[PDB]
Amino acid sequence: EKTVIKNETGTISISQLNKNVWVHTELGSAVPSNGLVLNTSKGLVLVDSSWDDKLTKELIEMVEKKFQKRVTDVIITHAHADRIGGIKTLKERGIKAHSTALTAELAKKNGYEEPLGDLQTVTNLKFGNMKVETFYPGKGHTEDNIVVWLPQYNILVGGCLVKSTSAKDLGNVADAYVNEWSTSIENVLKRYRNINAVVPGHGEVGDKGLLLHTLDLLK
Ligand SMILES: O=C(O)/C(S)=C/c1ccccc1Cc1ccc2ccccc2c1
Ligand SMILES: [Zn+2]
Ligand SMILES: [Zn+2]
Repeated sequence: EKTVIKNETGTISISQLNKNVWVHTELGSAVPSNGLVLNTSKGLVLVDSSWDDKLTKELIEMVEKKFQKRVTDVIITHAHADRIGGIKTLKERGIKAHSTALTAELAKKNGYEEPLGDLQTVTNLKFGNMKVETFYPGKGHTEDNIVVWLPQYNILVGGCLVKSTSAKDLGNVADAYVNEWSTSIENVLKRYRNINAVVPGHGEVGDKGLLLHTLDLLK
């Protein structure tokens, strides 16, 4: 069974996918959400922060103590609170907050501090030996949502573009593009034809079937 480590009260939990990849899950307002923790030889890298600065601080502190290294970088996958709500903490700690330009533009528009706006449609990053690819597949859950791919593990972080099995509808679609969303999913499936695991933005880890589930929800 996968190792699962929790904070006091269960508001933050980390679950191990492999030697260097963990999923981090927090309970916001109850609404759980997921991101990743990458344990690299040059520091810890997160995919996404959390709902607010209190949770982001506690996540950072938990992983820095456990893995005995600093969080250096975070990839922000869209400009909603579940993903970006800890940006003030990141900036004041000197943690690099990577994003697309559009995500940064939307964060500013909505009153958050701005991530770097450095990610392109395809960006390849390397942290120690850990390779990370970011990909903008098109509009879907939001205008700006990106996915993150770990090519050494064929793990896809779908983020909120990808719904878990337990999601029975599309959720909050105020900022969504429900026509383009199917094409954007298809763009992910075309880019990454052999996928080991898919981490949705909310709910249980699954596999490619979560992408097919999302397509069905969009009918
Ligand atoms: O669906 C999403 O991924 C997002 S980030 C939606 C969203 C849309 C706009 C503003 C805030 C949110 C967060 C949210 C709000 C209510 C939720 C209920 C159930 C499950 C997840 C939920 C997430
Ligand atoms: Zn969202
Ligand atoms: Zn979300």
